[PDB]
Amino acid sequence: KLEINKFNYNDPIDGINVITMRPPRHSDKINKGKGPFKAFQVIKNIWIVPERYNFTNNTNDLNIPSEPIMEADAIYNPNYLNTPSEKDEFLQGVIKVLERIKSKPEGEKLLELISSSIPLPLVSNGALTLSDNETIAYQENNNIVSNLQANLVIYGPGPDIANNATYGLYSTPISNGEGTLSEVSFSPFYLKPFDESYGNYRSLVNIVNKFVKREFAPDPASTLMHELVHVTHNLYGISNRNFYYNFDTGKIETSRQQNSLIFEELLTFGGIDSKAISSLIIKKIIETAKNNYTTLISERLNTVTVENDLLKYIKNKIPVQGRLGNFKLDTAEFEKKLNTILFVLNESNLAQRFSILVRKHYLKERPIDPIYVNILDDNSYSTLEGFNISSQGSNDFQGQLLESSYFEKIESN
Ligand SMILES: [Zn+2]
Repeated sequence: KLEINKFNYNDPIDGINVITMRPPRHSDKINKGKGPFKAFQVIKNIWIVPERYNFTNNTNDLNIPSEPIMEADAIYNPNYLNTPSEKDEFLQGVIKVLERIKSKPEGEKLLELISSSIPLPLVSNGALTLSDNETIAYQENNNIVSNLQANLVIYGPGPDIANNATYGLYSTPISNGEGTLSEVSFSPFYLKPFDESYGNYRSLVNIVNKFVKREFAPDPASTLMHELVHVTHNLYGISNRNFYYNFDTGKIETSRQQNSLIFEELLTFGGIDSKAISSLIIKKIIETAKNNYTTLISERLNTVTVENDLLKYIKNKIPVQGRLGNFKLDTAEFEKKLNTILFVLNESNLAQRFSILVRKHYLKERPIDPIYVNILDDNSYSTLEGFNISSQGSNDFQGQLLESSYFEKIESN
């Protein structure tokens, strides 16, 4: 069954699970000369790179922004994650969060799905053949030693050290059914609190009604699972980032409006706000994906004349019927898989299965200053229960209360 590879940051290069990786975005001018970076294969096709994410236009500068800040709850420190000790701490934190995710069946299945769901390769000489959309390069002394399969690369945070995000490598495959390698910027130790109503906390005696809004920290396993849901959409080539859902009208629009949310985020977060999506929207989303997949099967998959391992992996990813050269989409099985990855797989549903508290709405009503927490201390955070450790009396979400001693205040200027 699925195993997570353990590592220390100082483990030696072996060309199997420990490499020096050339950035996937190395050809962009902003990334000239960067890397390579030490990288660790935690699960087949999933790599951890203990470096700050600085490889896109909006992440290239790790300093305090030179323009009006995006988020009032951001925290900046260009020096975070530049020492070997911080890199090992980060590596251990990501491994621990992954072990937590794997500890329940829904999380194990999500990780297995990311591991196995390679992007649809290009065809060369009749064979599915790998590209940089499905691999990372092991670079040593300005030579490429090998190209190793990768569906996901997990880095540390970008400029805001308490933010988390997912980036698909190629922008047509992210949305046309092919799929694309994804990069995630993740912060296991710097967390953004949220408000939720709750009644089991120390309260002044003169307050009659105890059930009120209280501050909580998120479980970073929920935060990572949220990004892993984006990754799954990216690997299936079904991402929905140009569409906005307008809460006032219940319709999809192609530009941001007054009371709207990016549809990709509405679905990925889930919860109450996805329960009243119209049947029209759902049918359109399914038809778009079906049409994209039907086109890829006829125009690409049916040009394959060579049965290799990549074809086996693709048949496991994409439900098809028929024989070589004459495949067809297995409509019923495709619809079932698509509806799972779009409408069942989401942060709110996963959190319920892990007894993790998440906020009610993707958009927060007010910013709360980020905190630091050392999740490597098993007395604060365990792989089996997160912060909500029963033997310490912290089950039923109590361990996520922000007043808990392990949530440490950060002073920012
Ligand atoms: Zn998101």
